[PDB]
Amino acid sequence: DVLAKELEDVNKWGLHVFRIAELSGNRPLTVIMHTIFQERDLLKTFKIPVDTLITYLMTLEDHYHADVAYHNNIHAADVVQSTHVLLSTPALEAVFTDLEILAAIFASAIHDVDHPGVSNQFLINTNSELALMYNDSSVLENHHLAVGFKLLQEENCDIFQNLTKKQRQSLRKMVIDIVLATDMSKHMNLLADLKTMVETKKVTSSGVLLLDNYSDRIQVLQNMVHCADLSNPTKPLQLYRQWTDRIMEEFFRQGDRERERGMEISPMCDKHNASVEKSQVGFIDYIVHPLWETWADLVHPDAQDILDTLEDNREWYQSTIPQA
Amino acid sequence: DVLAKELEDVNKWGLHVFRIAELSGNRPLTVIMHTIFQERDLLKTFKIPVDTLITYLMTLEDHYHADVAYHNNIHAADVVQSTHVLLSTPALEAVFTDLEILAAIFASAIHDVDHPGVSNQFLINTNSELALMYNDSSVLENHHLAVGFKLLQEENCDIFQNLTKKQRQSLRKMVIDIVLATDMSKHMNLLADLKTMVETKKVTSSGVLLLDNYSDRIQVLQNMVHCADLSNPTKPLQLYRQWTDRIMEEFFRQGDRERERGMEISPMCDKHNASVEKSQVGFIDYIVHPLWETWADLVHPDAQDILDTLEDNREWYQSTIP
Ligand SMILES: COc1ccc(C2=NO[C@@H](CC(=O)N(CCO)CCO)C2)cc1OC1CCCC1
Ligand SMILES: COc1ccc(C2=NO[C@@H](CC(=O)N(CCO)CCO)C2)cc1OC1CCCC1
Ligand SMILES: [Mg+2]
Ligand SMILES: [Mg+2]
Ligand SMILES: [Mg+2]
Ligand SMILES: [Mg+2]
Ligand SMILES: [Zn+2]
Ligand SMILES: [Zn+2]
Repeated sequence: DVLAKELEDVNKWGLHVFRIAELSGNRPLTVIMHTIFQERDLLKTFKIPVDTLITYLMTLEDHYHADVAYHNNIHAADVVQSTHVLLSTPALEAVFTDLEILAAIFASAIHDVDHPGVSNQFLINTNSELALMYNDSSVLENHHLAVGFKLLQEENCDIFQNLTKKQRQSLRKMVIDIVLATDMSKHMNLLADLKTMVETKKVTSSGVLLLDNYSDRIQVLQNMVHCADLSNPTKPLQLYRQWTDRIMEEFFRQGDRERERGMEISPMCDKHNASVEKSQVGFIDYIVHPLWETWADLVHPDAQDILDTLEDNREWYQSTIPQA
Repeated sequence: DVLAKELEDVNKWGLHVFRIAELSGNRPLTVIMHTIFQERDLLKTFKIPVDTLITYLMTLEDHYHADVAYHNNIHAADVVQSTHVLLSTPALEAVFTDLEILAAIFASAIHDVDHPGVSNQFLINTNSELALMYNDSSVLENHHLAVGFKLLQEENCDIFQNLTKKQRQSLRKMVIDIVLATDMSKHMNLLADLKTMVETKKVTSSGVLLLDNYSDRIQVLQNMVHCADLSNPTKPLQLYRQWTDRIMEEFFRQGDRERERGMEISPMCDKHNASVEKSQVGFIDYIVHPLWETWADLVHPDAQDILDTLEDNREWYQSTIP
């Protein structure tokens, strides 16, 4: 129906994921993941029973919280789909193995599962059980990973059942390395290293990147998924505006819990003293554009249009802020 | 009490900790920790109620497994006491704050709590719940921390209740930094950095280390507790012999579990093909001597006798290779 028609844009940047969410009965992660696994022939390549894949995806999607405004199953589906597009960038053609592709997409699907809608710093400062378990270090990202893997143990949920032991071990390592890289406290280090990789990058006459060790290979997949995680401001403005609404709702709810506890309210979490426009422009200026500019450098000219959208959206958000 | 007479050596390298374990009714960790907290006046400084201290220590000690041959409450007591002695080394006089001292001692006390008697790699290889929880990274060390901190929440167990909020935050951070550094996968990087500090060593007139910032202070504490953790071969030989018997018993049990599951048996875990003496010599040559020689350099000449004992103990095991 209408859903099958929308899913024809699955290989395009700016898939209307909110429409897909509505039309699928709030199963955007399941349908988009299923569509992408079919597209990349992943079920055949790894002997994944289709009923198994769907059971896992539905269980995974169930462990994203419906009452969390941003970090929910729609965000997960969005990051999966964005990673799916980035994987197909010309500069990376025939670079990654099918296992590495599977790792990147699976990592994207689980990378925020069971997110409580508050930040790592909130969990640390409120002495949460999660921060106690994980010794204040990548608290949520460690938990996403544990939950994501733990769900494979559900009945008929092991989508990796027909991988070799070696394949399982390699995939597990890559997925962990990738999801831990979505911790924003690692952003500046990831970016500094990505800049150095760009400075010294090797290609082939065909034109694709040369990555001849695990460290360079995982580094590209880490930044790729990190870019997809931070890809909202690079999307068509109608989509970006909705993401912005959701993240602010989530932040303000955290701010209200902080205010209730007599805590200092985190930056951008006070509904009474926050400029959405100023905050998006700062977010783009200091985080999203410096990253995407570097990714665009790596894969030049593949990401030119993405970078243009980002720059147009930045100019749009700053346009109503009075300036000298 | 006879216990009191043995605890007179609490400030010496080579305290007989096994004797303390027996005399105390297998509470070496509680009594040694109590003795050190009293000696360092830490109850007064941090307003720790003595009943709260004893209750936390008894609870902590109960969560070391009595059926684990090496990684049990006696090893915890040993590392606490060894750290206590290292903190008193002349080259470190007045270097650390009481909070830093408290962190090093507390970290040493909890650093192996709830150890199951198998390695990180074994937990990863067997797809344990713990390796799943911690994503195969510093699995046990993350667990030791979680448990040591969680136990503060038991009834009348919060020994840090009267620290300020910022003190609690600072101590929490240092303790995590220290216990995570006991992960042996970090040994080579830890040692390399220690060598760098030795190379750029700053001291006063009297040879007291000059540490400039948190990076300096935590690195010295991390290496100190790592040295204490690896101090068995630097102890009086009779102690060292018993530690060797215990670590082999624990390793052999892990090997038995591996053999039963058809797994490759881990290095030095096969009781059917062990060379205990030769493995101690290799352990000293490749890990323990390089570490302690570097520590000895840092605090020169404070650790000379410890290094001499290590070298003598190496020759003992050399001389007993069949
Ligand atoms: C559509 O706009 C955004 C889309 C995504 C983000 C993210 N920023 O950080 C990531 C979450 C994270 O890892 N955190 C923040 C706690 O969730 C770090 C601790 O866990 C996601 C931010 C966005 O803008 C925010 C609104 C005002 C500017 C900032
Ligand atoms: C008295 O002898 C020893 C005293 C202490 C050790 C240690 N070795 O490393 C630490 C344990 C560790 O962190 N492991 C190994 C599993 O506990 C790795 C965690 O997954 C403590 C070893 C000793 O000797 C071994 C016996 C053959 C030579 C080596
Ligand atoms: Mg996240
Ligand atoms: Mg005496
Ligand atoms: Mg340990
Ligand atoms: Mg210095
Ligand atoms: Zn995310
Ligand atoms: Zn230990």
